[PDB]
Amino acid sequence: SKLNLSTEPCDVSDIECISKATQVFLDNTYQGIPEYNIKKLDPITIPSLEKSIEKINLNVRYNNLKVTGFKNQKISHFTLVRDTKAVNFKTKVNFTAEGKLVIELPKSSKTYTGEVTIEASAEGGAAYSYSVKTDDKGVEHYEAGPETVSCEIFGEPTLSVSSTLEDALKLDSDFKKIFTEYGKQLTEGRKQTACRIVETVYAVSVHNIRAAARILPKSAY
Ligand SMILES: *[C@@H]1O[C@H](CO)[C@@H](O)[C@H](O)[C@H]1NC(C)=O
Repeated sequence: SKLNLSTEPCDVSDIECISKATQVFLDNTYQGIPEYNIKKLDPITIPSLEKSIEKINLNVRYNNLKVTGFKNQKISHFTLVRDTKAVNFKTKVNFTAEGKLVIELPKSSKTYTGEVTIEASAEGGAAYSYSVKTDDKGVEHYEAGPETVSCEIFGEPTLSVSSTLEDALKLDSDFKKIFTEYGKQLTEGRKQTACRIVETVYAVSVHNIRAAARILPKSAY
């Protein structure tokens, strides 16, 4: 004993332990473990994110967004309320989302498609509670319930486009009319989109904790 640095399962009031077990898990599962219903988190591809601001007459659609950086996410807060087994934790993350942008200008019947890269620094949070459930036939497991995700962005995301796509947009009068009169709100849109990426990926990562809690007994508590 005297010098035991052996890790062992956490006591329910042992918060920095459970926080740390949450971190070890994230760090060793971001590649995915499909054998146990654990999804990849870095890289993670978001297939589609369509969006339409009316009647500023513009549709913007991000396609096949490859998101990287979540492997590096670091827990910044971790609450566990023993009465409800209610969990709340936040991580800090810097990600890059890389894919295709489609800009449609419906009143002109035009479309442009080029490469896009978004980068943000954020802090996202997840809140949910555990129930212990049957759960099949004598095996009892923790069951994480539906979560709420928060999103805070630090600074302003950088949005970056191919230079051919910049040129095409600069040279389009319908788009320029919008950028000139509504530049503000487009810039808004960019922060909404960062929070959408964050929401999407944090739901996956809680899916993963949820999937792990189903397999385990878990006197890994
Ligand atoms: C997160 O991104 C920001 C730059 O916007 C900076 O704090 C740092 O390079 C990143 N964090 C870490 C731990 O690298």
